[PDB]
Amino acid sequence: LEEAPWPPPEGAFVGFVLSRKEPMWADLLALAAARGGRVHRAPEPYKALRDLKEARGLLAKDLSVLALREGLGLPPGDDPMLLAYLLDPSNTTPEGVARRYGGEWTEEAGERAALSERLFANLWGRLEGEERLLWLYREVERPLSAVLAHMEATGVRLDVAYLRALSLEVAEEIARLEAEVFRLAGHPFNLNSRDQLERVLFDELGLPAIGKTEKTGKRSTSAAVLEALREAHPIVEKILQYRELTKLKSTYIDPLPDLIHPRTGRLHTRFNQTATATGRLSSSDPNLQNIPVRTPLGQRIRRAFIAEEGWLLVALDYSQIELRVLAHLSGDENLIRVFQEGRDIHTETASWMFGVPREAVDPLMRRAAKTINFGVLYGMSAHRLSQELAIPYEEAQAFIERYFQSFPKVRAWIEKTLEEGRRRGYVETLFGRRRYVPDLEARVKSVREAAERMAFNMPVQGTAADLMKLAMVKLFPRLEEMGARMLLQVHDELVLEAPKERAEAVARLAKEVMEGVYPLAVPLEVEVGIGEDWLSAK
DNA sequence: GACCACGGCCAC
DNA sequence: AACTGTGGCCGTGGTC
Ligand SMILES: Nc1ncnc2c1ncn2[C@H]1C[C@H](O)[C@@H](COP(=O)(O)OP(=O)(O)OP(=O)(O)O)O1
Ligand SMILES: [Mg+2]
Ligand SMILES: [Mn+2]
Repeated sequence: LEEAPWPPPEGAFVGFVLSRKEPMWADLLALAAARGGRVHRAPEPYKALRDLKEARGLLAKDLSVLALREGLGLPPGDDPMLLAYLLDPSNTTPEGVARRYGGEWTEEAGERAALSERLFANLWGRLEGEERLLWLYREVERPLSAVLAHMEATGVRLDVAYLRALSLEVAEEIARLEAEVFRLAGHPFNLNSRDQLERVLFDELGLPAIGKTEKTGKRSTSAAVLEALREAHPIVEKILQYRELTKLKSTYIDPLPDLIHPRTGRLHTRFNQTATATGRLSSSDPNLQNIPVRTPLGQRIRRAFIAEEGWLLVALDYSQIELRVLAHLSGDENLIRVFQEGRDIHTETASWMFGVPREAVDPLMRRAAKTINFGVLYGMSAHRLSQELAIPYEEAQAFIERYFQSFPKVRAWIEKTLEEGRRRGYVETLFGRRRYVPDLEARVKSVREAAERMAFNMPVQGTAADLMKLAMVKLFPRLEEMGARMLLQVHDELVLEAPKERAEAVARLAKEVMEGVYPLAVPLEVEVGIGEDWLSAK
């Protein structure tokens, strides 16, 4: 293009280069803008941010987050990544999008600015006539990008000293287990190396191998294999406890305290908006969507996520969300009635599994019932179900048989979804979000049936993800007017931060917004809690 | 140092 | 192990 002087006219597309992927930690190396067949390159990128009224272009949110870090309100606008993502959610990176729609993603701000301009023109053209995708763009994704930027720049408070203390405690317990594993094995080795562990269990000891690994065909040492050997030899039990502790220490307890930001004093994740095949968000650097919650030690870790002094955390989580979505998408009269009566299938399955009254279902039990209910739903095999529940094969077929005959319209919707996917090549959510699934007519059975399971899962998971995104878009401005903050999204859950004297009002309002976001044929029910820490608030 | 594949495992 | 699905991060082992 023709090189013009900074600043650019209003409505220009931005290009920028960061020292590293994380916007809260990145040095803004370069900044440029393109419009009207010209390119503007900024002499000093930080100063030049003040001139922009809007971040418009590829990865707009990332630049908006960095502007918020500097005390500038530079909201993100159009982003060709979002247009490409709605056209085909396999469009996840600028490298691919550029190569697919008319450019090349380089490492220079000016070229990235001119690329953003061209890619928006072409992609906006590809979307002419796709009115449902355009609705999702204007009413969900583009406004959501602004919400995410604020969430990323706000961060979450963490009890650092608490986790440091915990690390030393967990370390001592790890050494006790390690020392005994070595004693039973008769010698020491790297207990973290699954290759070395394989030899010990299956060659040195006489333990039988139950399964092989996918890519390399080694004898597996996964938890499911060890649980099957848990009493065939004691050492296994110690290995399972070792694995749990080292997993939590190396993934959460030790890395997280070192990631507190110096200006904010808080922990900052990234909410990736074009990263999944179903329309879900993802979280990275660090992932705050997989913080432990299941085991007693996991809960000690979750307690480290706390509220600023004078504030409280508010946590909202949809009830049995993808089951309610299934009722609406399938139109099953039997299943609709289950939620109109305020029933809970996870609690029911839990009582069934454990042979105890519903009043005796602890959280750990209901947690296991969810894997069953969603495993069966999305196609688990009878044999595996028998092994997961330690019951004969015949009883497992019957559970799967009962499960689906209770709701006949479900398998009819599954088959309808698959037929539509084979005709058009894609499946879609309630709002029209698409996932292309071409393997539905593959001649290899395993490849075909895998595609099938991915195919009819996406409309359910994706619709639930659509609803949450829409709720976040509606809820955010209401929270600003109350002086509250939106902190995290965990697929079907939101964590907020609110002043203590407005905490109760915020919880009531957020609950209502999330439940009436988009009424379905079944009521959406939301559980909400308030506490000084993330665990207390659920 | 920077990559990567792999097996494994945390959450939804 | 795997006819549940969606993610991201770990250490190991390897290459460059
Ligand atoms: N094991 C799994 N397999 C497949 N999908 C899953 C699995 N676990 C969770 N999901 C999906 C379906 C859930 O509706 C959705 C949100 O998870 P989650 O909130 O834990 O469960 P839930 O909303 O069904 O129950 P709850 O009433 O406890 O909130 O994620
Ligand atoms: Mg949840
Ligand atoms: Mn839920």
